[PDB]
Amino acid sequence: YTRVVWCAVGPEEQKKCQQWSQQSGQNVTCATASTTDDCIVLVLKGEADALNLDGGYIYTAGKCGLVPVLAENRKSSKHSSLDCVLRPTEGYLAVAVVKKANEGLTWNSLKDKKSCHTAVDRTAGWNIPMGLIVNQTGSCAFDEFFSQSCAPGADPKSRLCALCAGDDQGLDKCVPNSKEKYYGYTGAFRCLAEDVGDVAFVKNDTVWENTNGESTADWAKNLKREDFRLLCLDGTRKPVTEAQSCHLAVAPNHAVVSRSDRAAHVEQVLLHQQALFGKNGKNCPDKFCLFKSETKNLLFNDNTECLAKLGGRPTYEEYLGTEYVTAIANLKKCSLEACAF
Ligand SMILES: *[C@@H]1O[C@H](CO)[C@@H](O[C@@H]2O[C@H](CO)[C@@H](O[C@H]3O[C@H](CO[C@@H]4O[C@H](CO)[C@@H](O)[C@H](O)[C@@H]4O)[C@@H](O[C@@H]4O[C@H](CO)[C@@H](O)[C@H](O)[C@@H]4O)[C@H](O)[C@@H]3O)[C@H](O)[C@H]2NC(C)=O)[C@H](O)[C@H]1NC(C)=O
Ligand SMILES: *[C@@H]1O[C@H](CO)[C@@H](O[C@@H]2O[C@H](CO)[C@@H](O[C@H]3O[C@H](CO)[C@@H](O[C@@H]4O[C@H](CO)[C@@H](O)[C@H](O)[C@@H]4O)[C@H](O)[C@@H]3O)[C@H](O)[C@H]2NC(C)=O)[C@H](O)[C@H]1NC(C)=O
Ligand SMILES: *[C@@H]1O[C@H](CO)[C@@H](O[C@@H]2O[C@H](CO)[C@@H](O)[C@H](O)[C@H]2NC(C)=O)[C@H](O)[C@H]1NC(C)=O
Ligand SMILES: OC[C@H]1O[C@@H](O)[C@H](O)[C@@H](O)[C@H]1O
Ligand SMILES: [Fe+3]
Ligand SMILES: [Zn+2]
Ligand SMILES: [Zn+2]
Repeated sequence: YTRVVWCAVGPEEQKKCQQWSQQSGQNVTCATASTTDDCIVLVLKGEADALNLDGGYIYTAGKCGLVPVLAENRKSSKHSSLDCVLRPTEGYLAVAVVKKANEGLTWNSLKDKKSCHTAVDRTAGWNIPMGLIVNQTGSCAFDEFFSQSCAPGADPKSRLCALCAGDDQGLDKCVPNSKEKYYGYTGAFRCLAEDVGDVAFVKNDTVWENTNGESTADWAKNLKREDFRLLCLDGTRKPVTEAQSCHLAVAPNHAVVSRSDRAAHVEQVLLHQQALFGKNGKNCPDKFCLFKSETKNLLFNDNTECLAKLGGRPTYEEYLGTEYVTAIANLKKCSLEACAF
């Protein structure tokens, strides 16, 4: 039992982490970086111990010796008697969403359209869609496929950032942190919802959580589920209730990574941390709730029921699975063995 230093990405995540720290008796403390990458670096140097990551980043981190410790687990149906922490992870559905009123827009007519991505290097927002788009066009010119986009993490003055609005003053345009108005799952969908983009690459859960009154946020309160449509790969369009038969791919859950020599200790603290601030935690909602950030998915996704033991002590490759790891490899060829820092 020593402290665990968590790496928060951006001002909002550090605010939430500072609250978590205060409520934990400093059992968990914070470190901040303007970027997920920078946070990986801080963990490599040994200045931060852990952070929760999307599959695309687990891959970057894995190449540098970091290892998945616990995964986020959301609501399911299979394995009912099994507890959340021991229950296998279901994965999540990556989808391409559009406005219904945008008739005639299919997967086959996305060229020169306007796209909203969660952030460069992420699973549903970048890796899967651009992976499919490169293969389909047999070209690495993925910077020239759309006319304009908001793909946080790309060059601020390039087309991939043309649609990003930055912040509130307009500063930090395109930064890969929750301060890019259109950063992440929620931001990319808002990008679509406000008709800035024609399509948004998010996950199925995002569409549901921000429509039909589920979100009390200004831009989303009047959002209706039936005004959106998913783009399947066979060229058709289906209602967002058909996600199960109209997705680009099934993605591995976001997971908490840490240096291999610190993993056991990070795991220990965290389990006890959710016993306190998790879904049924002793001090949530009374004092602090670890998985609630208010439709903002800070540190963790708001739909996390709990952090689950992986098991079978995964290396990063088998946690991400073999078909996904090859998909990233091939995409990375465009822009084999080496840590990127
Ligand atoms: C863009 O294009 C890229 C290139 O076309 C795509 O990458 C290709 O992805 C394919 C699918 O992931 C790979 O093909 C593999 O197919 C075989 C079958 O998979 C096996 O399935 C069994 C379950 O029955 C499992 O045991 C295991 O998952 C297997 O991989 C593979 O043959 C197998 O070899 C293993 C050896 O361990 C063996 O266990 C099995 O018996 C079986 O013989 C085969 O080896 C392939 O891995 C392609 O490799 C891959 N292409 C390249 C260049 O490597 C990419 O997906 C596309 N991007 C997107 C986003 O779609
Ligand atoms: C796309 O993403 C959305 C949002 O993540 C998924 O929809 C959610 O799925 C949950 C489980 O599959 C739904 O159930 C929740 O809410 C109900 C409230 O009534 C709770 O009770 C359940 O009731 C059903 C029906 O009787 C029972 O079978 C269950 O056992 C359970 O008792 C339950 O506790 C659970 O939290 C939820 O309604 C829904 N969320 C929203 C806001 O719509 C959707 O499944 C997913 N689609 C695909 C294809 O993955
Ligand atoms: C901070 O960390 C430790 C985790 O072990 C907690 O302090 C322990 O509390 C447990 C449960 O009451 C005792 O069994 C241990 O003996 C304590 N360890 C010692 C000697 O310090 C503490 O609960 C954590 N704080 C919070 C709020 O999670
Ligand atoms: O982490 C272990 C996992 O490895 C994956 O490759 C596989 O798809 C899963 O079935 C599970 O065994
Ligand atoms: Fe993701
Ligand atoms: Zn599928
Ligand atoms: Zn293994």
